[PDB]
Amino acid sequence: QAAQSVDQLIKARGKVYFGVATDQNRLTTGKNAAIIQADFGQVTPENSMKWDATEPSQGNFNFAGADYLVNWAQQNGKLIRGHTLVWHSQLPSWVSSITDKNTLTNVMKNHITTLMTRYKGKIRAWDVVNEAFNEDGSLRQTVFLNVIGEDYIPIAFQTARAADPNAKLYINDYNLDSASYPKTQAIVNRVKQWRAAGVPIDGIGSQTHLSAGQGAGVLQALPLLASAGTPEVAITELDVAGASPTDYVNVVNACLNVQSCVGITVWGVADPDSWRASTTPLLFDGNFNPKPAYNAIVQDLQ
Repeated sequence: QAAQSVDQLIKARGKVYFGVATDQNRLTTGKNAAIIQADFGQVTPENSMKWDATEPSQGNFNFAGADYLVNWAQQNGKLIRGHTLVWHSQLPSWVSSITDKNTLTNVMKNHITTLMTRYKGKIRAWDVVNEAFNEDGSLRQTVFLNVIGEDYIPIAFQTARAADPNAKLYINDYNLDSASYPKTQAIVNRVKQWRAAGVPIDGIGSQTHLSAGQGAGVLQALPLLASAGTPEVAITELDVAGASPTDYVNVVNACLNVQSCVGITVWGVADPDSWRASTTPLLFDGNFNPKPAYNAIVQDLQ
């Protein structure tokens, strides 16, 4: 645990939180729990709330891991972002085997409703639809799009709003880091259109999985995302290859510059546990010590 808390400091700047991804396996090992208790104010389950973990067989739900995280977060006063309801990856074979529209629609709605009701009122925001866009801006052809059609997105959001009206509903994606990139422009246009049609999309989540030097582009991309008119935008899965203080400070500044940016979530605590460990992209090193980038963020926020 670093003496200075980036969550406390970003709250003092007027934002809601600075959080991290975690789960039971991290919370019960090393210094993870201590670091999260002291330096962060929000948690996102890395895997425990995904479809494969929660509904491995239709109608046979498993909430053991999710319950652990939600209870831990509640006891320690941390906000929670549910992740993620509709996604083509980590999807059980029984789902992708369905070719009937009525069936898949009902299965999808039941999955959304069951997960959201269980934690009704305890989840700040949910990543309802994840990675629905192709790099060229068109919609990714997943089983949901192929079987249900474009309406699967409006249906997912309408169903989520009904299950828990307290939660902020997000569409989440990666490679929305450059204002000139087709994907960035497309999600803004589609979200504008969906909201105009009454679809309840409260926020756009930008994963922000960056390579060295890409932080600068976020200074323009984030305000562009905010122009879609959603109540909120957030940096949801931040990590930067090389963990340069320059890239990290640029991302934090981008959020500070955008009124609707509510917070930032970094994807993990210590480098070894990163999904991209070879690029040592996080804020704490292998020995759980804060890295230069962490200190740079603290200094930038003071």
